[PDB]
Amino acid sequence: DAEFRHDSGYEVHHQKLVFFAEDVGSNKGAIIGLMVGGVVIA
Amino acid sequence: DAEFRHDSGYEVHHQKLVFFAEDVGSNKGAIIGLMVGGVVIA
Amino acid sequence: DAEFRHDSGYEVHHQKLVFFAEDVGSNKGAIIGLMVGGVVIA
Amino acid sequence: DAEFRHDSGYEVHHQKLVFFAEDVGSNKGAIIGLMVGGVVIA
Repeated sequence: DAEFRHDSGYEVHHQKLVFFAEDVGSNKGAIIGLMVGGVVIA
Repeated sequence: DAEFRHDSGYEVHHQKLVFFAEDVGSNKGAIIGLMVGGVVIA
Repeated sequence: DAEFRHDSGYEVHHQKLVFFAEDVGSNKGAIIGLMVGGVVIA
Repeated sequence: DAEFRHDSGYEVHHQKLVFFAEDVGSNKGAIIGLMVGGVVIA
């Protein structure tokens, strides 16, 4: 077989931004942090 | 009628902390603020 | 009908902003999004 | 089975703390809760 199913099942590639600016697989790594804080004064 | 249904339907008053430290209805007022921030480095 | 409405002596505050920086590396960037929402009753 | 698992070259970080102060007024207090969660893949 010589098929390269990228968008299999459903076409998810809507933003060709990654094609426009190219890609290197991973930008060294990946860092994500979520900060949640609530203040209650009463 | 002279009934004072406080916990009507379901008894929600489980914490008598408000009875222990008493209450003044409202502590001048009420202030609530939620801060949400996310960081993505990649 | 307005059952959960004694009055309107409150003020709502909301602010959201996002900041994106690509000056982290040639193939690395950082983006942060901040959303704050608050309600003051007085 | 582990389909969504290429490797485990990541580290998860999580911290939560709450601070309560009643020295705002005789009948007024302020409490703040902070929760931060982050994941680094490298």
